[PDB]
Amino acid sequence: MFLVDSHCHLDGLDYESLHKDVDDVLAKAAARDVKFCLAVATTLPSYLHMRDLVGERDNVVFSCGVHPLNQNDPYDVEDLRRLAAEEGVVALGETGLDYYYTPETKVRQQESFIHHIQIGRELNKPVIVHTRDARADTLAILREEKVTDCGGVLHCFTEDRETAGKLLDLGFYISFSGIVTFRNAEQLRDAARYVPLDRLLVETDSPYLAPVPHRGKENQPAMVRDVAEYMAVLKGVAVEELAQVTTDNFARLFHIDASRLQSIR
Ligand SMILES: [Zn+2]
Ligand SMILES: [Zn+2]
Repeated sequence: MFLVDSHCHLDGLDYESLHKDVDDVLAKAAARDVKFCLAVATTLPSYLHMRDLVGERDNVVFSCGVHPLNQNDPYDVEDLRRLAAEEGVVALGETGLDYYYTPETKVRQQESFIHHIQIGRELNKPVIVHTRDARADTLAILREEKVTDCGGVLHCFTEDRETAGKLLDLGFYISFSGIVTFRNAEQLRDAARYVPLDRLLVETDSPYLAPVPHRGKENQPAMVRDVAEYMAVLKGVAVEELAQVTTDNFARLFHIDASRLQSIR
């Protein structure tokens, strides 16, 4: 079985006591057949740090961008354009909109989200979209900025089936995290059933949202294995089938050679 954790904050894990270092994390992941990860940075300075921390690895790819919640300090789109063109970067983001802690940065959040899409369009790399309490503004921007030009994934999906449908209509992929195993998450379980297999992805969004049976513990990439089994159960398929379909979807969306996503040889 070959699983991909499509969204994890490798620079945010506990390397003090939980893990020895990145090697350790990835080996723990490989032990549960999680053999590839997409490492996510939240700002440009943190992206630079992430590349140095992680180094050059065969089973890790990166996003480059500025999170919706990190829009108080300005940044130069020109730096985003340059850094996103680096080898290793397969996506723009995570970008999107988050109005939960809305101190009125939505105008800056929008401007940034628009730039991330533009750069994705320019480099033919998709956008990783984070959205929260900002449904209408998110779809408005996705449709208006022609995200269909570069493609993308609604990462850590927490909306409803109707919303999933509008996103699917734009070619989008929908990734589910451990939140889908939460007691209060029926709405998500409902969306999980609806999303076609060929548009599904899974992730942990580590270190947050550890899934059952590990709630209360720091999340780690290996746990995408539980997310996957859970989704398989909900979708009515074997985890090996979900693992191969989601890994094939990952390869298509992020333009990754299938050979890098297999364990033969
Ligand atoms: Zn996010
Ligand atoms: Zn994230």
